[PDB]
This record gives sequence, structure tokens and C-alpha cells, in this order.
Amino acid sequence: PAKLGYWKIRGLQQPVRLLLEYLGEEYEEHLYGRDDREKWLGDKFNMGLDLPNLPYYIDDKCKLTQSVAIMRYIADKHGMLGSTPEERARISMIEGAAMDLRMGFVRVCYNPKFEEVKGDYLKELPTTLKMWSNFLGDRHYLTGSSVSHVDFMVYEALDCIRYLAPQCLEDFPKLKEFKSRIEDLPKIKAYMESEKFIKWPLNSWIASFGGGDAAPA
Amino acid sequence: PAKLGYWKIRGLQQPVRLLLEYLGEEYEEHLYGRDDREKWLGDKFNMGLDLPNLPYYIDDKCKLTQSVAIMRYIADKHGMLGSTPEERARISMIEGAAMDLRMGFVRVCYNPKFEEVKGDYLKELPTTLKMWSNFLGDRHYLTGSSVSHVDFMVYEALDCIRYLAPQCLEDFPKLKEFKSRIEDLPKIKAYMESEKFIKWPLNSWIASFGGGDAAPA
Ligand SMILES: [Cl-]
Ligand SMILES: [Cl-]
Repeated sequence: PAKLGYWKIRGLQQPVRLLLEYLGEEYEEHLYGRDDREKWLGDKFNMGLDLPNLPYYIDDKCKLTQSVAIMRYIADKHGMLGSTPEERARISMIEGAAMDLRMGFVRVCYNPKFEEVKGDYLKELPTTLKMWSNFLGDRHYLTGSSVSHVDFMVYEALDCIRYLAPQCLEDFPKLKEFKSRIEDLPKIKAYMESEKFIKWPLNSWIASFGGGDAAPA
Repeated sequence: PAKLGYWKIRGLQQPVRLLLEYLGEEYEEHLYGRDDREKWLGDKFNMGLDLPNLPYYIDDKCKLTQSVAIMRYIADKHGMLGSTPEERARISMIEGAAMDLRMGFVRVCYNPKFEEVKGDYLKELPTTLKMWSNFLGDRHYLTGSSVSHVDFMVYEALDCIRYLAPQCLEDFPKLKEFKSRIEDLPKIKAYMESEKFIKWPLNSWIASFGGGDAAPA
């Protein structure tokens, strides 16, 4: 199997987890707990990684860091990246916008004054969600009728964002719909129920939101 | 034949500018000045962009946002992205790491309390550089002996960073040589000496650092 590693959090790794599970690809993941930082600092430079970082992916053929590069590699092996330069670019665009969606949630959650700036993120949030809703249109998924790694990225961002704004998707039922379609996919549903599934934390433990040891309610 | 658009700043667009200039590709860019926020918002949803954002790229066969997606499209047309899944993935990794290098500089430059957080950034900066230096080794460029879009990304991040830490490259002569090699590139040197070159600001005008209406130092 492929070997992966990350913190025992959702973060940037969830979408790759989801992708692998969807494709039924075999993997084992080394999970670094909250108090394993020092442990990583000594694996970091000894796995043969060109640009050491978390997450990583290691198999017989390839050694990789950068979560989207990892997803893209897995997808590339299954011919999922696009058949033309314009198809591939379009997927690269959705991918980058998806990262923006996730990272916008990172930069609000890692504010030292979180409880006094969440008011503004949430104000610009509907505009951002409207853009995604419009882009989806009547398609089942972001790139057409087949699932793409990009769908797992957006899915994860949406499932995270709703912990802050639980009702954010009420105005965007095509995004809600999209969200459930992903959750209801047989391999994804089975996985979301499994022992291996990580539901918390969203971000690293130290974040003002999306961290800690338990979800808020 | 190709139409682009961005703020009249360096930011995320420089590497695409550089790439186009290097490849001798023909293009014309709409530049939004500091007094043009509202001019952009009036264009933002009127150009047929699937996911409206800055920068954008529009031509005969394709409309795009996301700067790296744009660079990847241009590079894809010239067969520069990799011949195998593992080659393509490794380029995708360097690309992501390059974005981390640039964004770490963003994260410090837009930080409300700049002079306070620059200490920790400048503290970590050598470990990051050391990583890039080690990855480069004796190669002329990041992916071998040919120039990649990835090289322009790292180049731009390095040229930006030295305005915050002017000495940072002296412990790393190979990176220093990489800088020169790119600047020495015939078509690059030319564009950099042209009237088309945006030299400042590095980030948006409003940043704590790399900002202002012009700044020699
Ligand atoms: Cl399934
Ligand atoms: Cl040249």
C-alpha cells in the first residue's frame, strides 16, 4: 500500500483520505497526535522527502508532499485530471478556488481575536457560497457527472464551515444537495461510519476555532 | 491573442507575467490601479468567468482564474508539466511549496501587527531557505536543466523576501546564483528592463510591508 502521514486532524488531509477511500485504493497512514510534534521533527528529514512537510505520501514509485499534489497524483493514475490542456486547467482552477474556500476558514479560525472578527467572515460568506452555487448549476458534481478530487476538497470545506455557521447552507440547497450526494456515495458513507474516520478536530488543536479536543454544539 | 487582468502590483501575477515573457507568448493585461476596486467589482461578474477572481486569463479557447491554474495552462500548451504521473506530481509539489514560500511572506506582510510578528518569521526563514537550497542541489533549475513555471514562482518569492531580509541569501549561494540565472535569461532581462515591468508594490498597496504607492526600500 501507499504510506501517508499527517497530524491526527482533518485539515488538509481529509480530502486525500476521502479520495483514496472513494477509489478503493489501499493505504496506511501514520497519525501524529497532539504531543508528537518532536517525533515528526525527527522523521521529517529521514523519509527521503525532497521538500519535507505534512502531509506526505510515500510508495515504491513516488515520494510526495503538498496535499493537492498528492490528490493529483492519485487522480492522475486513474485518468481523472482532464484530457485536454483546457480541461486540466479548469480542474486546476476549481482546485485552487477550493483551497481558497478551505484557507479562508483557516485564517478566521487562527485569529488571536477570533470572537471579534467572525462577524465579518460570516458576512462575506454568503457571497462566496453564492459563487460556488452558481458554478455548480444543475450538475451533480463540480466537473460534470463523475466525482473528482476537487469535489472532496469542496465537500470538506463546506462540512467544516458549517460548524461555525450551521445554517449557512439553508440559502444554498444545491450546495446542501451536493454535500449529501458526497456523503451518500457508498464508499464514502461506509468510511464516514468506520473506525478510521476522523471527525474532530477540523484544524490543528491550537486553533481558536475548529480545534480543541471536542466539537462545540 | 490572450487577455489577462490583475491589480497593478506584483502579487500572484508576476510569475505568470514572467512565464509569458519567457515563452514569448503574446498577451495584453488589464491593470486595476489602487483607485479601481469599484471598477473591478463592476467587471467581476461580467466576463463569463466561472469562478470570478483576480487574476484572470481569457482567450479564444479558454477562460480561467487562479494564478497557478493560469501558469499551468500556458505551460501545458508548451509540454512543460511532466511526461509521467510521478513527474507531474513532483512539479505539483514544488509548485505548492513555492506558493507556501510566497504566502508565508503574505501572512507576515498583511499582519495587523507587523513589526511584532516579523521576528518569528525572520527566525524561521533560514530553515525554509535551507530546504530550498538542499532541494536545488547542483541543478540550474528546480526541475532540471530547463526552466519551469515553478522557477518563476520561487524566483518571485525570493526577490520579494529580500526586501524584508536583505542578507537571507548570503548563507545560501546556490539560491543566490539561481536568482541571477533567471534575471540573466535573455527574454527575462529584457522585460525586466522594459516599461511593462511592475517593480513595486510586491503585495497589495494596503499591506503593512511590501506596500505603498512606490518604495525603493
Ligand atoms: Cl462510492
Ligand atoms: Cl531567455
